[PDB]
Amino acid sequence: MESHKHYTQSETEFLLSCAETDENETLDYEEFVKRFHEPAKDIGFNVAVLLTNLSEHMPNDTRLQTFLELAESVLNYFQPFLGRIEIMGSAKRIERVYFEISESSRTQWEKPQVKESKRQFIFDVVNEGGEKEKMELFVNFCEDTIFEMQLAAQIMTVKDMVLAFFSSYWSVFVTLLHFVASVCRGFFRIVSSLFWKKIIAYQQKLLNYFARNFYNMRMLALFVAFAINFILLFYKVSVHYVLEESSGYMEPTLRILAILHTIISFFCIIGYYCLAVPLVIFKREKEVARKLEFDGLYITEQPSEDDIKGQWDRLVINTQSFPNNYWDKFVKRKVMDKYGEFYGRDRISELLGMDKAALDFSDAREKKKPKKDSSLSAVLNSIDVKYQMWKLGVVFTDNSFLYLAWYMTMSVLGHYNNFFFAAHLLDIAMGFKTLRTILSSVTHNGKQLVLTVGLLAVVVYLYTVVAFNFFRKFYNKSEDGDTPDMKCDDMLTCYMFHMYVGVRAGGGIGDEIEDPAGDEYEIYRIIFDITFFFFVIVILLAIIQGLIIDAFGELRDQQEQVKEDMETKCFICGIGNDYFDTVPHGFETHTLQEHNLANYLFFLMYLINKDETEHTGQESYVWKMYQERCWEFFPAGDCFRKQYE
Amino acid sequence: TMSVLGHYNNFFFAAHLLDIAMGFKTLRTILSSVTHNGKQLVLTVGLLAVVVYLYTVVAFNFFRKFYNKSEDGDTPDMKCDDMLTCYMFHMYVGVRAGGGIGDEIEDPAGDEYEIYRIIFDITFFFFVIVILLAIIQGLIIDAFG
Amino acid sequence: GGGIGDEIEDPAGDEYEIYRIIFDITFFFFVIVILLAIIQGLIIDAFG
Amino acid sequence: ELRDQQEQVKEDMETKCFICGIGNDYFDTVPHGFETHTLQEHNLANYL
Ligand SMILES: [Zn+2]
Ligand SMILES: [Zn+2]
Repeated sequence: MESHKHYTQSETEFLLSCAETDENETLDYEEFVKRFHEPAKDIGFNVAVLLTNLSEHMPNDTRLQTFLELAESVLNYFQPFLGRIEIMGSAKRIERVYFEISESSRTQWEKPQVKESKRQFIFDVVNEGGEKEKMELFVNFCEDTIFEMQLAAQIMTVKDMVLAFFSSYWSVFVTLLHFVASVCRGFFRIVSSLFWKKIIAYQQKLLNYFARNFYNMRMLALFVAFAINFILLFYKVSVHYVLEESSGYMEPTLRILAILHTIISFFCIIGYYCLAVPLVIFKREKEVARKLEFDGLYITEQPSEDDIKGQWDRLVINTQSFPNNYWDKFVKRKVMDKYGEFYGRDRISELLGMDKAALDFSDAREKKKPKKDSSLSAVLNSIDVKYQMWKLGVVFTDNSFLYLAWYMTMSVLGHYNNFFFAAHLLDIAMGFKTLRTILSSVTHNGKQLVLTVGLLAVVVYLYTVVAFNFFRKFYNKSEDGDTPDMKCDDMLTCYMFHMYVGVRAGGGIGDEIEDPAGDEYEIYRIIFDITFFFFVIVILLAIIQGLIIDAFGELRDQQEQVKEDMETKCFICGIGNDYFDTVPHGFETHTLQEHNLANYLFFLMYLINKDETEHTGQESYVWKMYQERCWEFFPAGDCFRKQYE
Repeated sequence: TMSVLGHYNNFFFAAHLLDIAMGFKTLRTILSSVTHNGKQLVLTVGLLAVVVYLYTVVAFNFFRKFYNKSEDGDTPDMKCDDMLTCYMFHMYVGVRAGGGIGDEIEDPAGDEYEIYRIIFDITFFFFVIVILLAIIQGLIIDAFG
Repeated sequence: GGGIGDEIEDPAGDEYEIYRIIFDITFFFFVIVILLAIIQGLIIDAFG
Repeated sequence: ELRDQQEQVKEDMETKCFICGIGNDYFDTVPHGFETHTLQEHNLANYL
């Protein structure tokens, strides 16, 4: 403690006197910290919040500043611990509320996935987001981010050149084999031990490991697919396909690599169920619960047959574990209170479930209460079946799970035929986002491209009928002479010939057909050919190239618009850069300290996870207003600096 | 070093013409249109390689009697019988052919494969040298803007 | 239109197959792919 | 050019009023001011 030289002589002697020194000159630093740090942390945080409030609300006070200067030593400890939100409390009053931000929350906020999600949310709310629902979208994004952060926290050289290129990857193959051996043999003595406690605590750990490493094994599967497809470049025909292109050591490694790829694909499809299924289930439950509470979907506004989501979300509202992932349970009671007198007192509860359960609870509120017993190997009756089946239906409807199912199916078929592994190269497009900047230039228009090819087909069809009617003696692609075939004698044959030859010929259709020297048709067929060239492969491929090029510019313009809006406006109050740019570095300080989106998200987390009973006045106000989902507590066009001097 | 080697072989002085690019800034306005994206261009060529590889395996599995570039007749060679040979043939001929890959291979008149190989060829043309060179040209053009 | 390999003998001679393939494909990709695209891009950018 | 025309139309209709042409900034002092002005006070449908 004296080598650090943070503590002076007085402090060191004080702590040495405060030591236990219980007749052994030995102290338990664990219990010492446990008794002398946590209450100190709590009271110090409260004092820091009080001093920060006094400083921010009592400016230009030298008497307060002199105290703050000596108080700075402890005030800096809680600097990355206290948030600050500017809300609208009393009528026309921008109140600055303070709260605590947990280290776990701040750690999970800086994860790259969360940052990318926030960037995408900002992008697609600036571009196509509205104004009446900006705070709606922001609160939805905040709720999803809080749920996912909690989930994450709770967890001869033409042939030999390629041979030489792959021979350098044995150094990676051997370490992959060592990694899989440390699991199949080094972990076997633990995974095959010899009860329920020690098996559940292990299966939960394994599921958490898969959820943690879901993406890393996606990369691993991609690399294994590349290796398989590279070693597939050594095949020869003899009706029989043979891999005889090296000095052995490839025929068995291909099979073991295919087996490894299938195993990794299965582990990916089971890790997705642990990582991303809870998030989509949370979103679905939140959506259906809010529809029930604020719209009376299955009460007054029965969903139509157009949407399957509404129909499939009908057999979930009547189960007991309905809000399994919504961090609240007072939704059935809320809707019962809202529609219990306007509609059937029992007719609401019969289709919301727990009707007999409500009657039993009312009866048991009297002097009638037994003790429930728990029996091992007898939880199949305890677990819900209807809710699980609804969840399975939602999962199998989910698109991202279907992609992994198709991936697994192709991997399985790769064993039957050792070429379906080529279909796994499509994961670089349908999967990772490293090629999105290029594939977006094609998929941005999309409909325009297919409309262009349809127009091309129609124009070629018109030219085809014109050729069929007026040009007989020209479509005479005969080989060696006196063997006329592949002619214009059939209408569909001519259409196929046009679409397949004239479009790709590069020089129209006149470069693949006889010389137009026959009388009375020279100029007519010259016009025909030159117009084909100028209309089909001059201003119809130029249209496709123009669509592709314009997609790049449109995406760049969208990105520039997002950057412009986020640099010259505030996301929450939307006042403007110029007003805040009067104090040196004003706008950046306003967007980093006063109106921080991360701070607002942390405040929402604090309200949700703190409690219901000991909210302060501002916390209770904001909580009630968030529960009723109206949101004028978000500063609309005002801030603290506009409110005061 | 190149100047010194030019004395040993009087042709390494051709490597000094690269100083107009790596040196003086008179050509920066033009070379920036290529080097501004850069990573996008190599990603595009990688995607082109992957698409041509997929088409190569499809051709290897389903089109045997077509890759028959025999000269003077009865001398079959340069075929699709080898997977890497077919991939090399595709990358080296179909990409640069200007008319897809159907303009360098036999006429698809064989029964039960006419429409299938027509679809194969037209899709090669429309995906590889229509909207994949257009992507490269669009990157080059967008760099200017 | 197809580089320089479409006007010259087939690169089947030993010890030069891959080298001349690289030569031809690089000619195609550098001279008539991103060097005529530069001219077309200049023409198009002038309009804008 | 067509994309620029569409963007210009959207820009004008989002930062100006069709009738009085005052501007977005003046009305954006009351919460949701410009939208209320363009939906209730100076509605083209209302004038028709
Ligand atoms: Zn603000
Ligand atoms: Zn107006």
